[PDB]
Amino acid sequence: NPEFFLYDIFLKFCLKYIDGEICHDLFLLLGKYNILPYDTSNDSIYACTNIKHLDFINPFGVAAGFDKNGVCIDSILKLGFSFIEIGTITPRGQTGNAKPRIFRDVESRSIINSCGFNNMGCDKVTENLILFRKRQEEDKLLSKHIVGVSIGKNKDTVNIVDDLKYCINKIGRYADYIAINVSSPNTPGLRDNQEAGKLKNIILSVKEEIDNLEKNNIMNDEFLWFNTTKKKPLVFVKLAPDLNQEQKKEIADVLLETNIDGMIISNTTTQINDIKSFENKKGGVSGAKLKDISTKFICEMYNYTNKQIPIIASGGIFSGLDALEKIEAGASVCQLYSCLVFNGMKSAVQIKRELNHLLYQRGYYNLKEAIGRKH
Ligand SMILES: Cc1cc2nc3c(=O)[nH]c(=O)nc-3n(C[C@H](O)[C@H](O)[C@H](O)COP(=O)(O)O)c2cc1C
Ligand SMILES: Cc1c(Cc2ccc(C(F)(F)F)cc2F)c[nH]c1C(=O)NC1CC1
Ligand SMILES: O=C(O)c1cc(=O)[nH]c(=O)[nH]1
Repeated sequence: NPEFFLYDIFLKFCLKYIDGEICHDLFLLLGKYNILPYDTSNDSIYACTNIKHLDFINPFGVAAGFDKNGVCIDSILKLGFSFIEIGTITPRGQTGNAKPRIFRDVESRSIINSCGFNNMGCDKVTENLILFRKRQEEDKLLSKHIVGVSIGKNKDTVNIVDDLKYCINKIGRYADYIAINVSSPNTPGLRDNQEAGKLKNIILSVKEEIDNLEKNNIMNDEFLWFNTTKKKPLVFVKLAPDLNQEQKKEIADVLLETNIDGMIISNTTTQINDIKSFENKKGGVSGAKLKDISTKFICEMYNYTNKQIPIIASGGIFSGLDALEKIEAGASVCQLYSCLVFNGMKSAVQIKRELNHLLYQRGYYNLKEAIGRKH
């Protein structure tokens, strides 16, 4: 497309000269005024996938932390993605850590960030999602796109459960699934909630609050769940890769005891010490160097959960083959972040063709029969 052409020239200018967070907020602004390209094509019926009743028109979505406040959900989705995870959000708005907090190394296609959950807060983001849901009713191109909401806690909050429950009562009606963020490295002590006993109490409290949404309601299903599924939101949990194997196995059992709807693998890592551009900086590392660690973590959890917990893959997915390794290792869907940063408007259209081609040469009849094949 001609529209894809000029955006790649702008993109190459931005990654060379412009501050990373400025670039990001510029992307978001172009999305806010709806001047990004559209992918209007029908997605291959053979690359469609699902997690329980969530029907993804294609296997690629945008990961959390891209549209933290839900200011341009439509525009990002219309680039060719099947779903987006907005957030992570907190009950109260907060500025996050001191800038600059985002750095890119183009050479290794890697990002490091210490944002610290900068977001406008649950109430404002809830308004934003409601406006999207009203536009979704009236827009032909949005009718099957899924929107999940990643939720966390404010910096100074001590009871994470109090924060999670607040967000659910606010925004749960408008969400297709809820992602519990216990894996951010940039909010002190958050990843300590991954410990098995703590995680279990969190999951059950979240599920309890989602069930109580529908229990003082007087209106029909259609008018309570103002989302895409027309159902209560599923519950996923997003894990960090920096865990040991007995932590992984005890988490794995909590996810089955809780009957959690899915698992997002993985968040950023702190164990990448080999990028010179980054050797003084704070935060969690995204991108290509995170790929091999994520796929490994997927295989381990698919195994330790006896493949009863669907997986959403996150970590260094840039190519159709990258996606296929996530799928063969056990994932049903794939989330993109770094790919967008470094490849631009084209990421969805391109990666969908690559995996479409790759699924045929491998001899898979459709995507779903590739899930967990490495095992
Ligand atoms: C700037 C930035 C902000 C992020 N914010 C969030 C967030 O708010 N919540 C979350 O769960 N993950 C967040 N992430 C992690 C990504 O969603 C994703 O899991 C990670 O970047 C790995 O994907 P990738 O290698 O394809 O980039 C953020 C990542 C970056 C780089
Ligand atoms: C580079 C990038 C993009 C793509 C992008 C941005 C601007 C423009 C244009 F110049 F056209 F405005 C075109 C584009 F393709 C989204 N986000 C980021 C980013 O750096 N995010 C920070 C690292 C975490
Ligand atoms: O907002 C952040 O700082 C953040 C959250 C998260 O979950 N992962 C990440 O890398 N950064």
